[PDB]
Amino acid sequence: NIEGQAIVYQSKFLTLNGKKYYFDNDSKAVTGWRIINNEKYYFNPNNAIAAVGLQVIDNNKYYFNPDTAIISKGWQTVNGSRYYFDTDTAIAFNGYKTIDGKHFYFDSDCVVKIGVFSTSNGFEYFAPANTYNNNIEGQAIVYQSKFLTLNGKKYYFDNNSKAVTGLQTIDSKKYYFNTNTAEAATGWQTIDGKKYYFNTNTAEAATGWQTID
Repeated sequence: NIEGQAIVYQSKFLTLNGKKYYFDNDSKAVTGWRIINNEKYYFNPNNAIAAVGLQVIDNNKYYFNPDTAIISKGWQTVNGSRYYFDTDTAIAFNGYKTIDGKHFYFDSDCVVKIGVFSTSNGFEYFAPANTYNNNIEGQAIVYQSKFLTLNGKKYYFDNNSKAVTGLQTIDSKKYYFNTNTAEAATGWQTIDGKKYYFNTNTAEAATGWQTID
């Protein structure tokens, strides 16, 4: 053609300066969600450029593969964070999920969660990678009746693979846990109108002629 003439261009992927464009049977680039060869492509309404990474449409999160612009489903690790997506709709999950019978938990931000959280069953632990002999980072485990310490705070389990929150003294040492935080209290605590003091490094109630400062 002459330079700048809008020529006919149909049914092929156009790559221009690293971007991606798709044209219909006519000579116009397409916008919005598009299906070619069952791949679930997406294009911007004001640029017609395919997506690169995480792209929230209105409220649902998404992931698109860089250098190919095809959507990806399943466990996708982007920017040093773990994500999981749907198979039918490819939406990142929010909340505790029953996928594969392992009770994965997610936040409103779709990064994976590590620690103990208040679930529907109660307070169930979620473990990092390579703690259990075959575990996914963020998968609930069969941890039973052992003391666990993550970033200073401590709490104790039971035989039902759950986190307890009562007083429940063990070997004449009381380990009070919070009713919602489910962590052991440290320092001064005025519970039920009475005074109890637990230690800093450990979390038992000191008894006897115990002197503070």
